[PDB]
Amino acid sequence: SFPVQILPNLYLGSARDSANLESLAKLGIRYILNVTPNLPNFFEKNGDFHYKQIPISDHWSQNLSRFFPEAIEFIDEALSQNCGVLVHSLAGVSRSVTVTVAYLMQKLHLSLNDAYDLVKRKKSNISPNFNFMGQLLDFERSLR
Repeated sequence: SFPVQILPNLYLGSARDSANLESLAKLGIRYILNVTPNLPNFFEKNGDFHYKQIPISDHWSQNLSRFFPEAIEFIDEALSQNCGVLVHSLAGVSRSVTVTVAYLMQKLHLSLNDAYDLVKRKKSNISPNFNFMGQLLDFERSLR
């Protein structure tokens, strides 16, 4: 129905949200971060949209932190251009959330928990994944 907004211009959603051209127009979203190895980038042929896809999966949760830097860079481009960006996965209750938490951690200088609290308050359906949590803690460490 609608992706939830986390920070101004930063939206968190599902694969359903990624295919709703009407919903993306309403929210001013022109950037889409597809955090799955296989979901479609519906409006790829549309020069107005900017796509970025990262093959994140629980099958290989150990590679995650490695993708945080390019994800954060993409989200920053959207926000710097003062454009909305949608971060999504399939159900959108784990992979998209993890990447979004990582972004918050870096930009707002927040610990994993504080960053997580911001998302929890906006989204009530988050599924735990300790491998992902461990990856976030490693990232928390790299930030210091």
